[PDB]
Amino acid sequence: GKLVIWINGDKGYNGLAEVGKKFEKDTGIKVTVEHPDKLEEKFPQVAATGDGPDIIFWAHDRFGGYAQSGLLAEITPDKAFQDKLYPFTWDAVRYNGKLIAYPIAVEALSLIYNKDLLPNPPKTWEEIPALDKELKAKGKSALMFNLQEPYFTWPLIAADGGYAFKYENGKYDIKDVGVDNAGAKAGLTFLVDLIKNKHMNADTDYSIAEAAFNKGETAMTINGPWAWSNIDTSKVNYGVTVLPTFKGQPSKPFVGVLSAGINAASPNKELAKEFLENYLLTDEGLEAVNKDKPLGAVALKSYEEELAKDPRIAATMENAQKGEIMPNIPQMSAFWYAVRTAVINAASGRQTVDAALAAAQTNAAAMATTRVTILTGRRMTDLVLPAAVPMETYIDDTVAVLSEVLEDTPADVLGGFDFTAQGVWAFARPGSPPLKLDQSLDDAGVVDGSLLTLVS
Amino acid sequence: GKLVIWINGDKGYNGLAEVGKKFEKDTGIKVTVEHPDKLEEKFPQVAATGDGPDIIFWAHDRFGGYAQSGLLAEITPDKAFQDKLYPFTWDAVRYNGKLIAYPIAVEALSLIYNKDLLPNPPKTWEEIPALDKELKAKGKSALMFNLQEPYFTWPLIAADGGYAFKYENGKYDIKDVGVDNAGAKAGLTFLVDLIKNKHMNADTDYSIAEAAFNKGETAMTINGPWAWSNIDTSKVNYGVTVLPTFKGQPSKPFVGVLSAGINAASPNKELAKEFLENYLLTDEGLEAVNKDKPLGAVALKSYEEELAKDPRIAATMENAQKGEIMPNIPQMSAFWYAVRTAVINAASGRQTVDAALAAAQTNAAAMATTRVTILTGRRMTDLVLPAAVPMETYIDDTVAVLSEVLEDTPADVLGGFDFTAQGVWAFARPGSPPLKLDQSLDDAGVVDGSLLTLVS
Ligand SMILES: OC[C@H]1O[C@H](O[C@H]2[C@H](O)[C@@H](O)[C@@H](O)O[C@@H]2CO)[C@H](O)[C@@H](O)[C@@H]1O
Ligand SMILES: OC[C@H]1O[C@H](O[C@H]2[C@H](O)[C@@H](O)[C@@H](O)O[C@@H]2CO)[C@H](O)[C@@H](O)[C@@H]1O
Repeated sequence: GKLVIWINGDKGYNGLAEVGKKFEKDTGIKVTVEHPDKLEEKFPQVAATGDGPDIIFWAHDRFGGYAQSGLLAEITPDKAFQDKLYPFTWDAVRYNGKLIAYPIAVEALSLIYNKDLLPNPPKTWEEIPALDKELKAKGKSALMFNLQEPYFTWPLIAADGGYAFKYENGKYDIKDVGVDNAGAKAGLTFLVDLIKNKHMNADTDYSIAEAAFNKGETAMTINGPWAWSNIDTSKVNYGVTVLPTFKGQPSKPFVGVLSAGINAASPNKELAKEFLENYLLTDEGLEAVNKDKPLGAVALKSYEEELAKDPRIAATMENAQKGEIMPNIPQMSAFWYAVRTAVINAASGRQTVDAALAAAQTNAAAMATTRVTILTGRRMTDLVLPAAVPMETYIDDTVAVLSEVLEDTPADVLGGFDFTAQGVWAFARPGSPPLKLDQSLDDAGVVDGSLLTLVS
Repeated sequence: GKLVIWINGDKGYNGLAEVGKKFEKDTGIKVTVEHPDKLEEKFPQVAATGDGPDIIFWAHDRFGGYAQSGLLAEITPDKAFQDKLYPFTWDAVRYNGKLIAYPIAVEALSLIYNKDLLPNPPKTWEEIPALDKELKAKGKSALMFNLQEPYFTWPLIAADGGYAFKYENGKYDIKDVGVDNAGAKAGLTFLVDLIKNKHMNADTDYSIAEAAFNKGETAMTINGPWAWSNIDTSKVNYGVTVLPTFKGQPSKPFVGVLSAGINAASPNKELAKEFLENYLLTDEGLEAVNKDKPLGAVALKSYEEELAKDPRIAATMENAQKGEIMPNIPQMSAFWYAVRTAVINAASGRQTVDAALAAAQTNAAAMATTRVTILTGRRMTDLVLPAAVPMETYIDDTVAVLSEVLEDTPADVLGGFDFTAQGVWAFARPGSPPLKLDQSLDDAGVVDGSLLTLVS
């Protein structure tokens, strides 16, 4: 028996391996920590083919998609264990009423600044250009951060109204995306103007921003707790504070709960459970990871209470409360690819802000569906159809499906409909002109449950 | 403005028209009560084309479907009014969290018997053949009831294991249908044998059975409270009692809550509300209807208490307690059509019991969908596909749909996935042989969430 763990390369993987060593000492079970690039993207393929890790660490947003596809083992910790972690952290790793991972720590981005360059950091994003111009006369810049991952730019986009999926009545609506509204637009435009006026560069990534900050070349960066360890070993005298406002509004970072899921195909699930409950999620376990790269606000009450007085963590939590806990619904992956695309294109000039976000809006609503009711004589049959795709793309196979569904329907209630008959088929509302085939159901203004017929 | 009301022709429509005349007297608003044949089948088509009644009366089972398709207005009685009816009746008219009709009364089938022909009615279905021989010697028969509508045969079909859709933790599973299991077969076979052995006739419908019982030609019938009025005016001395057992188990009638829905296109929604709240659902209103044809155990607490003492209503409730409240899910009507034809065909000998029920099982089960996740490169996309239809029927348009949904996806993530076919498209699990195109997802053992790829 053995445990293979996947964790991101920016986290305390060496510290986690120390917890692994201790576990091995006590049980004979070897633990191997790995940090492959794009592990959150690779996990589905490998997990499905029996090649995945036994345990995967990532922020909770990815785990809904994994769970929906059966990739993660349901977690059944006793109430004694559940009590040891904050309740809102368990909420982050619940999918369809089941717990699907162990929560580890709460992460939010903060503003990190160099006290020697910048004794008083700006309250507002709008101050940055003037500050940069002043700093440029001394061979420095105001602000550098990773522009290749939308995680980092989201706080600014959401500040004046950008949102991912509309939440209400317990539910996220994947048809209602907030990536093209006025707020998101104003946020991204502000970022792109920073680039145009040479206050930032479109190609700046994680390592470039981190090096600039840790070498005293830029006055500010935006990052999470994991980054503090490299800043400590550097010269820099730094603080961690609330993100700047934009148009008077707090920056609203998406908050992640670093979580550990168990592969549903692991041959060693019981050992994974014992490793995480009795070794990792202890004061001693989290200390070993946190000492390598800080976790932020850990989900473990006893240790959280112990670190809470650290001002860097207090600032993490201040930024967290101003932000939003990420959804964990499956469509988050598609949201993130869309926003990533939109930020990168707009920043580089390949697309205008309007065009980038309009496309992202389109795409984040991946395969939204509309339920329609087909009326065939007196028989009604519900169909789930793509909302945004033109009707002509799927009408033929849809008529063939209905044919098979209704084949044993008694003919009295069928109204004489014969789907085997030849035809140029189209949808129509009863007593109305047919819907044009080159439109989607959305284009046609069709709501869930709408009654439709077919006509030839 | 006027109110046009539809109610079934077995109900107290003259009594209801009397409540109508009182409303007209007080308000000047004319009320027209109509009882068209098959009104529950007609309602969707006419309602969608602006020709429906303002108010429709039917058992609650139909109203989920009407509501899903926007044909019913949302009902907003204040709490004072809601407290006047039993909570369980409101539950019956709740669809997706909204009240969609006013509940009027609880209806269950009972056994009705001629006390002069049969002082002690049988406790078991199994007794009926021998009882019928005795009664034939006297020119009479034992039992006659409507065989043309599955409502009346369902209690027997359900006794030893028949069910419509399996229910558990809050939700009905339309993939899990109980129409062709051993219990349902057992029940329906018993019925078909009564007909083979000449204890009943397959052609017997509602009027024939009613006429025979009310003339004193048959010792028993099976019917609901609406029927008692015609027996009262007849010379028959009758009792209403618990249905007989089958294989030692209670007959389980499907219980309906007769309910009044308001048409979403009614130009007179407020008038219908005042009529239903302040005129029908009062002791005086319900009494007027009940005096024409009995309603059963009414939803209005004040009047239900007044009539509870009546042993005919107590027997109704006893039968209701042994049975089950009907689902109001939209799939109910399709279920009913399938079972209707299945019983008629077995009873006539046109098909065997096994083949009739197999077809109704397949017909009620063919509406279901399965959620799958398609992996293209490292990108996952959820699709909602028909569960019981062969994959080949919809694969081509499905691939075309997916191509359109993915066309603005960034390419690094699609990992060189080739969208142009090397011949026939097929689904496959990651790293596994393809699924057979002539099978459904159900045949292939695919559950909700399954990770599939596309291969050619
Ligand atoms: O950039 C989109 C990306 O954002 C988040 O990923 C974070 C992660 O939560 C942190 O733990 C940290 O490692 O940085 C990542 C961003 O580079 C989402 O969790 C992730 O799903 C999403 O793709
Ligand atoms: O036979 C199937 C039929 O059953 C029920 O209809 C009942 C109705 O509930 C009663 O009020 C009474 O009038 O008799 C009907 C049977 O003829 C369901 O309510 C109906 O939806 C279904 O088609």
